[PDB]
Amino acid sequence: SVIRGLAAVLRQSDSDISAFLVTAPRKYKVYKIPKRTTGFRVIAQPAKGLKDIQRAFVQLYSLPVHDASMAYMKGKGIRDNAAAHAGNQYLLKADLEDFFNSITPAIFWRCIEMSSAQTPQFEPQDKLFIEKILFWQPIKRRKTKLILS
DNA sequence: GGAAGCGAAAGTGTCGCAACCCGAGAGAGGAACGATCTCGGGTTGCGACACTTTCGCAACCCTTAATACGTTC
Repeated sequence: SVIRGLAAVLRQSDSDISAFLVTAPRKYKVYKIPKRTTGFRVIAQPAKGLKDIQRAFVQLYSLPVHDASMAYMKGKGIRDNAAAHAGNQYLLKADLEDFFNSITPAIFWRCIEMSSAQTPQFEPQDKLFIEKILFWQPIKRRKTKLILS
């Protein structure tokens, strides 16, 4: 079903989408970006074909997002984030470790199952394709380690 | 995650030393042998340290990226 939706959006055949997705988790280019002081960050960008599929997926399936989430939100950003705290005198900042690379298929599906707001329901057959759309395989030899990039 | 080379941390084995034991031997006193002291070889326990093993730092960026200027993750 996910395949049919994507094929319709991308004006491609179900077969060519399915075929592409087989090794989609390996279709990433890895490069380095300089940090502002010393050193580098390592970035993995999906190939163009995969990016198109990923964008289509996000368009087709609306997932809930809390109002306190300020990043990657349409019509919001760093100004709104800062403004929320500008009237208060005391401040605390905390950070999550390896945030993106900590999110695995297991976490994702758990969140879908747990979700208090309404989530899209996926057929079990589609779950494998969704994992291939959304998660990167950093280690060629280890097919079992899939993480967000 | 983890190349290749490297050294920290921790456990095990080796080995040289010191203390001790033992029998051999030259021979003090004056005839009756063998008092006392030292040589030389061996055994044992100890502990400092050499050897051995394991872990873990982080190269590389996978065929697969885009390029108007900034900011944030």
